[PDB]
Amino acid sequence: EWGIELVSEVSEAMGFVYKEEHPFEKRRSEGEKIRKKYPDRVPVIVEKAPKARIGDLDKKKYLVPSDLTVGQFYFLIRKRIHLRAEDALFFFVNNVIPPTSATMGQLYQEHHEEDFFLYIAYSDESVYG
Repeated sequence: EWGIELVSEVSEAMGFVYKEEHPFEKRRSEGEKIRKKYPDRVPVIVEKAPKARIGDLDKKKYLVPSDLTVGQFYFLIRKRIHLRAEDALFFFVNNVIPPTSATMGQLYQEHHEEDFFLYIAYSDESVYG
């Protein structure tokens, strides 16, 4: 069908403040608890890519409906950081841009870390930096 695919090397260069600030076992305990308490949501850490010149998100554990699509989540985040619909926004999970049609639950199952969080970096540019 000759659709566009934004490819990239899988990599883990992004330092998430949530990870820097909490030891793995604390994160894992919390992630496990959250998954049990809110079984129709997935826990997501969302942080701006280092060189991105756009607004920052509040430091929260974002509990996202599992059936929300990635495309919908883009709009949710645009609203939080006061980006227009016409403004570029890209998500990276281990340096790779996820498909907009995936649900957040699918994305979570594919990519959550061993602490039971999903980690998403965001940028205004399509290549992480």
